[PDB]
Amino acid sequence: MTTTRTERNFAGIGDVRIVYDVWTPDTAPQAVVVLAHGLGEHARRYDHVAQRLGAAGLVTYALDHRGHGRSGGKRVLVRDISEYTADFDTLVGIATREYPGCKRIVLGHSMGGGIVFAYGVERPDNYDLMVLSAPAVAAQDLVSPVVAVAAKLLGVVVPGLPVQELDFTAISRDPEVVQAYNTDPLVHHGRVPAGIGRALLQVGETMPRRAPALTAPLLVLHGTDDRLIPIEGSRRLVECVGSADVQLKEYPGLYHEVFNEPERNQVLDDVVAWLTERL
Ligand SMILES: COc1ccc(-n2nc(C(=O)N3CC[C@@H](O)C3)cc2-c2ccccc2Cl)cc1
Repeated sequence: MTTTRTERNFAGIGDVRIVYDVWTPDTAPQAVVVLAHGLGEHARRYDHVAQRLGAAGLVTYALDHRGHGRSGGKRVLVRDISEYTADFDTLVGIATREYPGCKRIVLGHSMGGGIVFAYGVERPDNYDLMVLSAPAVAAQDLVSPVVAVAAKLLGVVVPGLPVQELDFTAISRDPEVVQAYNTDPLVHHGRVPAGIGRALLQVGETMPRRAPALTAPLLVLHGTDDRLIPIEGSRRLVECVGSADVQLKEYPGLYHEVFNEPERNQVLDDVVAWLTERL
C-alpha cells in the first residue's frame, strides 16, 4: 500500500489557523479516522500510525491542535476543553462531508484521548468507533492538590502559567523516541501549563458521571509500566462507559506512548483487527 499525505488548514475557534494532514491510501476507503495527538506534540509524530491504518484501507485526518505543531495560537495555550473539542468537531465534519458513506473512527492519545472522550460524551451519535491510547481522563488523580487548585483558579486568566513538570523520559522506553521528542523544534519542551491542566481537570472531574453517555464501541490501549498516566485509570474508565462493546488492552511492560514503543507494530495490528471487524 501507498498512503499519501496532503496538508490542509481550517479556521478554528478564535480564528486560529488549524493545520491538518489527510492520509489517503491507494485502495477503496473503508472508513475515516479522525486523530487527536497529545500535550506538546503534533500530528507528524503519527506518520507511522496513519501509514498502518492506510494499509487497512483507512483514511486518516490528523490536526495539530491550537498552540501545537504547525497550527497557530500561543504555544500550549487553552482556556477551556471546548476549544479543543470544537476544532476536533470541525475536523470530524470535514471528514464526514468528504467521505459521506464511511464509518467514522475517533482516535486520541493522552491529552488527545481526553479530548476525544470529551467529544464523544457530547456527541455520542456523531461517530461509530472510538480508540483511546492512555487517555487523560482522570487528571485529578495525577497532580497534587496544590497543582489542581492553581490550574483551576488560574487556567482561564493565566492559561500559560507553568504548573507541572513532565518527565519526558517516561514517554517511551526506546531512547531514540525520547531523543526524537526532545530534539523536535515543534514539540513543547517546557512544563504543563495551567490552561491545559484546567481543561483536563474539566474532563476528569466528571468522567464517571459522563462516561455512561457513550454508546458506541470503545477500545482502550495502555502500557502497564506507564508512569505518566497510571493504567488503573483506564481500568476505571472501561467500568464507567455505557457501551457493552468495550475493551482495555493492557501491554505488559510498555511505557506511555504505546504507538511508539518497540512493540508498536503489535499494538497497531491489534487496533486494526479491532477496527476492521467492526466496520
Ligand atoms: C505527573 O506529570 C504528568 C503527568 C501526565 C502528563 N500528561 N501528558 C500528557 C500527554 O498528552 N502527553 C505526554 C507526552 C505525549 O505522549 C502526550 C497529558 C498530560 C496531562 C497531565 C495532567 C494535566 C493535563 C495533562 Cl494534558 C504530564 C505530566
